[PDB]
Amino acid sequence: KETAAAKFERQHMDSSTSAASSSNYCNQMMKSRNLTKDRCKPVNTFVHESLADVQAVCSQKNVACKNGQTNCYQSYSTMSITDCRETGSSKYPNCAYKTTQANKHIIVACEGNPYVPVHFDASV
Ligand SMILES: Nc1ccn([C@@H]2O[C@H](CO)[C@@H](OP(=O)(O)O)[C@H]2O)c(=O)n1
Repeated sequence: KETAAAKFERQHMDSSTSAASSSNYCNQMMKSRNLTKDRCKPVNTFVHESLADVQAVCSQKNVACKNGQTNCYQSYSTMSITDCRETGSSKYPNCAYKTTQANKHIIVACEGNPYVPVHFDASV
């Protein structure tokens, strides 16, 4: 019965690789972090930075969330990210994903004590 913090870590942290090497990256990770479970999640980002590097973003540039909440934060620097997106071919439980590897800034929603990332709002 996962915390919000632990859930974000399971969804979004990939500190083990520096980048998506393969086109297959999304397919394996989405399945592997248990995200194709009941359904094919349409979009999920994975962050190839340290967990402390991503926790620090909660203290960077404060922006609106796309929900117009005001507890989101843009990283000052770019970061290695893998964007995973369902193709139109895709058919649950046979989820298929297009892998895009980029260096982008991330925007996260933080909460709690400690104030850590609980949502992945977007990358820019
Ligand atoms: N750019 C984006 C946009 C959405 N998402 C995923 O899609 C969801 C929004 O519907 C996110 O939920 P969380 O912010 O709870 O992680 C997230 O896990 C993402 O991972 N990257």
